[PDB]
Amino acid sequence: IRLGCNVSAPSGVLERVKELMEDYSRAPDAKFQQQFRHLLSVNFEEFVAETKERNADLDWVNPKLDERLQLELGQRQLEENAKKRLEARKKLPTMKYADDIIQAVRENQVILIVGSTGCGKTTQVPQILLDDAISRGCASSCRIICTQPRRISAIAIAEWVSYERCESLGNSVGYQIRLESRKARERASITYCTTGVLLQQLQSDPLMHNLSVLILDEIHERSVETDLLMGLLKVILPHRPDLKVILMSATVREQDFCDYFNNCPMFRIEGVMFPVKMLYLEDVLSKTNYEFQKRMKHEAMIEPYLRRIRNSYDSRVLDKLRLPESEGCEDIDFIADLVYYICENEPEGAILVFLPGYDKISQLYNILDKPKTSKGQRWRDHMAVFPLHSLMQSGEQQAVFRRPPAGQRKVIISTIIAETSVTIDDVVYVINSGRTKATNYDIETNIQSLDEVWVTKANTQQRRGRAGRVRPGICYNLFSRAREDRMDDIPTPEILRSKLESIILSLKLLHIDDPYRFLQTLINAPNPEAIKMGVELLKRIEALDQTGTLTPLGMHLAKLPIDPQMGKMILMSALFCCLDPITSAAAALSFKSPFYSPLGKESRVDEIKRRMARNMRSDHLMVHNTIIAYRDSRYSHAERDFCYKNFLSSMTLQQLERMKNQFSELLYNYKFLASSNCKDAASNKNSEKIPLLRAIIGAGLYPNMAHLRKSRQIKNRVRAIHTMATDDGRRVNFHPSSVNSGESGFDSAYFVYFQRQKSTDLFLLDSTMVFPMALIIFGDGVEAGVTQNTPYLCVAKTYYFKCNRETADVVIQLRSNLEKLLLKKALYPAPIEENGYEKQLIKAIELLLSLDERL
DNA sequence: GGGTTAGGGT
Repeated sequence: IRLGCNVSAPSGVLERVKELMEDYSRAPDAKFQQQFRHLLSVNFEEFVAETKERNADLDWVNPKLDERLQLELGQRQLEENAKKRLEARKKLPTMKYADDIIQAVRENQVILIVGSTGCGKTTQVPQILLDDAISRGCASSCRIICTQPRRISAIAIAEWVSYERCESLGNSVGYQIRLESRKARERASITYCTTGVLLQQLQSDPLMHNLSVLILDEIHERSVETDLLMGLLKVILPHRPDLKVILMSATVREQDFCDYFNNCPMFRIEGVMFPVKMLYLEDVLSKTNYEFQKRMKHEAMIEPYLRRIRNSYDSRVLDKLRLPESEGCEDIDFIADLVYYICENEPEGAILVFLPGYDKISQLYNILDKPKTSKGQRWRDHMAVFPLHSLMQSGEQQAVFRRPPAGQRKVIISTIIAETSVTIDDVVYVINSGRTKATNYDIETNIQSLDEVWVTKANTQQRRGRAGRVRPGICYNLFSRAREDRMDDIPTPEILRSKLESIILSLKLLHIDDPYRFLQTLINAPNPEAIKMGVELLKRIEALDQTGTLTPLGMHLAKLPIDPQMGKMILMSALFCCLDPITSAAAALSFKSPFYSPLGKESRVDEIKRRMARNMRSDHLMVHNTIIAYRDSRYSHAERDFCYKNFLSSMTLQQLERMKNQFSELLYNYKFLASSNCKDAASNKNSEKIPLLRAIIGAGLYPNMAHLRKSRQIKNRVRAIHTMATDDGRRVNFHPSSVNSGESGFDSAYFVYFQRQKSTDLFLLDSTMVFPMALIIFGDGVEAGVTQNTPYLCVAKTYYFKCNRETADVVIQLRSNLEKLLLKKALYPAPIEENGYEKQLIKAIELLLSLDERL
């Protein structure tokens, strides 16, 4: 056991804290409390009964409206902007199965529609069921909800279906996503929403009385939310005999969903796609005859294969398969050659290249742009080459989606983003390197890693389809068919890779109180040891009690659309009057960063971030300064150039702002704020006290701490070697994308972080420098004692600091009062009065935290 | 000295 810096406090400060805690201690309307005990009192049977009576709107119908809509629909299908829009609908494969679908839904509570790209299931099935109900004089009883995994899908599909009915958005079809909705009319309507929206709406409607039909789309993708929702459907559907659910899926392990709903009827609907034929590594080498020159366990795989194709391909080609380097994207000059080849033969169309990530995308972009081969300089000005990556701007721009300039061929170098999320139309050739990146959690070592892995069979199929939108194409797979038989069917369903604290907490608000029993019923049960880690984290931040029952704090946390830790940090910012910068920190962690990472500008992005960090040594405060600067450029009508100069996505920035206000409105509705504006002066009297902000941030990211021990100033220009290790002892560093990477001379040696992850070493993706006293006040594992002959005060029983007894005894009594205050604020929420008993304890905490302000 | 990809009423 070692000993850290002294945290004893001056006597005058100690005496004023004592006065203020004694003032706090001589203090003597909660609908929320009654709500909370009421949730805890009812068993599941009473829960259902109460929700049936509470959500009763669809027990009511409008016969004069039924009749009106039935009439105008009959009329509008004799007019000629419809009845042309109807011919082109009847060209879709799904419309041929219309009448069977109507009847199959009528006879079964659950059906499944399976169909490939082009089958129109997503646009047609909701219209089929709606127009049917309208024509039968049942309009007002019909409310259809169709889920989508991605926000952009929910918008575009809704817009298209609305056009297909000669309506503007918001009449019979609408959409709802986070913080943005063009809502449909109440009844006889179709609404497209992202799955999360429907999950959150269960809090009020836990058995789905406010919709008549639920369509789940894209379930084959096995997102957490669709996997969650089907599990909840097994609980909901026994009490909802009238509800109709339509599962919808691509042709990837379609049988599992069918099996899971015990055997329900399954439609298979043909697609509309132009033929894309697959080549593999043997076939590409035969047309290109590139030559490679500048464990195995490889040839164990490839040699048995090599010989049953002995007489089908040339002798020199099957030599190059022997090289482990031929498969994947290890040799970028090979893929470069295959792009050069497609430009020559193989008439005109765009080339879509799927590479694993940013680093390797950059290597091929430079080869394509500044080539050292003679053949490539021939092609350089006759390609228009776009990279494609979530962190790069090209996606949010018009060009990559449009056809190239005359005499130019378009080449797109992309990550998996172009498989389903981003879609380009004039692709005819796909180069599928077969390599992608993935995050895996090793439950035993608490190490998240980012590893390069092979794609699955399903992925490769999806990439093939991206060539067959406009005309027939070709898909070049840079691996042998011996590899494809090594590949998995699907990616690992993401429920198995995820932290579970959020779901377990959310389940309690649906009166699913046993997360082990319920989660075991999903299509793939998560590891029960990952459930225990979830419950444990929730017990530690005090959202669940020791027995595992919900606490008043946890119910609030469950009602915030954000992870429970950052929820708690957002909440703390309300009681401690630093609302604006903390919700910026929260929003940027829950969402992504507003900074692009354009190619070749890695050096300059680092300067921009350091400059916006304002030497405050926190990746989180750095985002808030960015938001403060962004608002100012809107006040100066200089937004575009501010965004240009500093590589900022105005789109993510504006969404971060909408998230900040959502948090404000919720905390305001929950009686924690006097004002719903996250910039209100009253909610922000403390927002420039930097030591205070590190304390509230630490209260959120705790217990994820690191301690730094080393220096360097020799001698290149500006870099330093760190010796740093997390609370568990493992040696870490700041990720190069962090503003603290390579920095020197820190006012404190301790940091908190949101994500640790190993790619080339164990990195902290984001950090904020914290001070020990702040950790001690908001953390746990705090005891005072004597170890060498020295009095100490510790945190997490891991970091021990010299501390005299007078300071320790006061800090310990202070933490006691802090816990008492948090416990009441959760049960009996109210804003903290500016001149009350509760403010005196707050002033006690600010007083101790300010002792660390930089002189 | 490095960034696979999606998401959260009123």
